[PDB]
Amino acid sequence: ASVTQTMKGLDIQKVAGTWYSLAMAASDISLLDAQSAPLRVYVEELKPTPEGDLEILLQKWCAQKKIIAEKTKIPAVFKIDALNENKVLVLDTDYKKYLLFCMENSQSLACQCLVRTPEVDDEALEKFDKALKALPMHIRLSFNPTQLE
Amino acid sequence: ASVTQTMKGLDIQKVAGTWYSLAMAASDISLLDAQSAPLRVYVEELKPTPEGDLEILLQKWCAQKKIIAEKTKIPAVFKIDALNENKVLVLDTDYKKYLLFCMENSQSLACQCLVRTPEVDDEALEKFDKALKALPMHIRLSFNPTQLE
Repeated sequence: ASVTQTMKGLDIQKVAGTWYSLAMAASDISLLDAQSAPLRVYVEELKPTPEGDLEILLQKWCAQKKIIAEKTKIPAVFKIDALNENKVLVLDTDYKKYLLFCMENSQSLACQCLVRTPEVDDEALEKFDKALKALPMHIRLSFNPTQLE
Repeated sequence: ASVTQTMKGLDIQKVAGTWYSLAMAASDISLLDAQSAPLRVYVEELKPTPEGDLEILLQKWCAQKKIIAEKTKIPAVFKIDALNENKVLVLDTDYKKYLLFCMENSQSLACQCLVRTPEVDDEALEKFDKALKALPMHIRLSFNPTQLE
């Protein structure tokens, strides 16, 4: 992906709190085509620190995971400093309703559409679809309302 | 789905021969979100009979399967008479390049875009995307050129 695509003027503090993963897309099928695929994870909560890092509460196959994404020089880009280099890229958010982001396997690329509340609305899903057009995506997933919880 | 969506004036004889599954979509994630999901099958060959039925050579997880789809009153709609009622619905084809079809769990619905040859072209993928707009699809899959074989 390009920095052109990442978010401008992100305030990390305002993304705090509860989120729900409404849809996912990935550049290769293997990343999402099974409950136990490595990036088939559901964001539960986001928690900025006072130091500007991003704590991420995930659900996997479900287990609770916690990962820390440290800030980098580029804003809206965060580094999950595990053994295998993974970046978190925030593409866009209005903070109060939706948040789009991707994960890069520093090649592969999985993105998500996050919503604050399962409120009936499709701004997120529209804006997400409109951002994925510019990226190569080979698998694409949307969760119905019984899938949320 | 509706009969409005199925193909008009299908000649079953002209779909004979080799095909490749370039993309799949389904109404529920579970139908395709794993190599061993029940409708994660790849058409290898189609073989009309002189009696107007449709033999279907599939690849699964890969194993070779063979299933017979018998003709019904509605043309372009075929019945896979197994224990669990499954219909095959041909939505459209020009015979010489693409073929779109769905499978119904008489509720659930998985469709595919089939091409004659991995020839670089995107009529099939365009016409497929344009037919899926009218159907509820929650998982969506496209195969790159190393995935074909």
